[PDB]
Amino acid sequence: HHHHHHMVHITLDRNTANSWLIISKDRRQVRMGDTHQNVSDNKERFSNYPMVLGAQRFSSGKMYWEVDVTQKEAWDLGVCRDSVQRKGQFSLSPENGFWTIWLWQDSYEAGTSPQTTLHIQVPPCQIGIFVDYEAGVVSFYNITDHGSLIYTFSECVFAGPLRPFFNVGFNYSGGNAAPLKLCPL
Ligand SMILES: CC(=O)Nc1ccc(CN2CCOCC2)cc1
Repeated sequence: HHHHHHMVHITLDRNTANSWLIISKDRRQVRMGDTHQNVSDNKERFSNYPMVLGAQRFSSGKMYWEVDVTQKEAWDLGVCRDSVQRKGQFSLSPENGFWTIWLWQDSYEAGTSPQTTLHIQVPPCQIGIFVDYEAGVVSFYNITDHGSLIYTFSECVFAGPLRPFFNVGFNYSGGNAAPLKLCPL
């Protein structure tokens, strides 16, 4: 892929974060805290899962960013509609406004309904996410493996502005405390 030149500087939106998340001063790193992080509730916060959005909203053009997932056991990454459900239980699917991949229990899967098995030979330490708004495309790249394609959602029906989407995952195991980090351009 030669998508690097559509690179955008993503920052995390504290107001959307689940109340257990800890976001760094530069708004580029997020991890699961061991308790409630002493913030007020609001209608934006994801209540049920350790999720947060980027502050940027995209309604046109081509956008590319990279995320570090080093030593995590579980995470979700991709984009979502600005209008996605925040409260209660929901599944990650394009019908619910999400275009995502994840690691869970030693397998990688794309967030279709039902979910799709991914075939990755080199476990990624950094993921590239490419959005072409006009083409209706979301693609995922394995930066550890020289940029090899992971998955492409095509014929996407975005149906509104898009936000970068993150889930640090739970840490029931004690092996998933590590942060997600937005990588420098
Ligand atoms: C039964 C079943 O398939 N469970 C399941 C639930 C959630 C996800 C999505 N992500 C995975 C990474 O951790 C955060 C959540 C994937 C699988």
